[PDB]
Order: sequence, then structure tokens, then C-alpha cells
Amino acid sequence: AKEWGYASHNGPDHWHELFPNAKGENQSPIELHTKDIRHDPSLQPWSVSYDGGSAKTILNNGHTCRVVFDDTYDRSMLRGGPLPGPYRLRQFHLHWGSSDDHGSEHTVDGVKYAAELHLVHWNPKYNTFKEALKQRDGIAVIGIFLKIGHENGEFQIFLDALDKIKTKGKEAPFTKFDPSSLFPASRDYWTYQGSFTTPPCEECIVWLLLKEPMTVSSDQMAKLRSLLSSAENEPPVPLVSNWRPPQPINNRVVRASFK
Ligand SMILES: [Zn+2]
Repeated sequence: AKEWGYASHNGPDHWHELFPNAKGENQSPIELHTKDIRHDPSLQPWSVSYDGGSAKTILNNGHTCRVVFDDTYDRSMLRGGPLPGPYRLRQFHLHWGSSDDHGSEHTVDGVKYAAELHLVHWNPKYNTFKEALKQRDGIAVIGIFLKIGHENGEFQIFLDALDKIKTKGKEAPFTKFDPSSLFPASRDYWTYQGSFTTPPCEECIVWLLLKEPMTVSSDQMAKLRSLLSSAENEPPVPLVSNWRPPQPINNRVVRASFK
């Protein structure tokens, strides 16, 4: 089906075989280089108005842990930034690596973080999420890096639910959670246009990658990387990494919202 993964056999180098978008010219993630980035004084701040009550479920689909929100109407919204209008929060998920010294998808001046949080939104202008996938700005993602430090209390609440989704196919209720609670102090961001870092890798994403990383504990990162990609009874298989290697920037330009 959508069969894919991050192993050498089913991994990123092979995704284009079944998912031809993977080989596109506007793929993500990318390496950011500050020598190649300027402050764009025209970039506006962004804001969110999330309803914690819009949270619905948490699930393990075999290649990440995802929280899903009610996006049947304009409930939890993201606005401003380089966006043409308000976008609906649909879900958030994470990428991680096998140890703390890597795991992020994007990198900044060569630096890699322990993980990357992606909050996925879409533009109601396009009617549905599925149709939004066919527009270069259909989806808007808030990318947040995760760095090692002190335990994050807000992140802990999320981690406390992982026990319910240890294996692939597991899905459990997850309500009353405002993921804005995870955001760092600064709303400073970089932006550029790219794709999903997972198949089918549609080129429909406006990236709002935050300058400041959220901090979590090494211990929390261990919990995050304790999930399995196998189902309740099978041969336990660890899901220890799910980050995609950097793709060609081509002629795209990343912009900074901050001086
Ligand atoms: Zn992602």
C-alpha cells in the first residue's frame, strides 16, 4: 500500500519509486544556511487560537505518533505570518532519531536537534485537506526543534499518553490539550515553501520554522523513541528513527522574520 519506511530497504532513497512526488523540485526538509538567509521586514507575526477541546485522538501509525484535532470547521486556527489567511489545525506529530545528537529534519548552519515537532494546518479556501494537497500553499506547518535540557512539563502531558499507543495501529482518545502549550517564548521564524517529508511527499507546504527550540529532557526523548512500528503481537520492532535526509533547495530562498 503506502508501503515505506526509514530502513535501507524501504527508505527515503527509494520512496520516489512508488511515490513519484518524492523526487520533486520543492521537497523538504532542507538545510538552512544563514549566509543564504536575510531578514525580510515585510514578514508579519503569526498567532494561534487553538481550542484545547478540539483534540480528539492520539495514534501510532507505524511511522510516527500523531495527535488529531477536529478540523471539520474553523475551530483551532493559525493566522498571519506569510499566510494569505487563516488555516485550520488538523494534527501534530514528531520526528526523532536514535540518539540525542540528531533527529531533526531541518538543520541550521549544520546543527541538528534531537527532534522536530510539526503542527499541520490547512487552508479552508481549498475546501478540504485532500484538495489542499494540490496547492503550493495548501498546508501550513509550524516546525519546532527539540533541544536537550530541563524536563518540559507541557510536553510531559503528551508523553503520558504514549503508553496507550506503543504499537502500530493503536489509537486512543486524547482530549483537552492545547498544543500551543508546547511553543517556546519567541515566535521568530524562518519561512520557505516545500513538501511533506513523508510519502506521498506532496509539494503543498508553507513552512514556519521557529528560531527558538522547545526544551525537553533526555529522559523525555527516550520515551519518545520507545515506540514500536510493529503491532500488538508481532515481533517487536523499535521505531527508533523517522527523519528524512535533506533535499535539494534548488532556487528556493528561505526568509527570516527576525533581524
Ligand atoms: Zn513531519
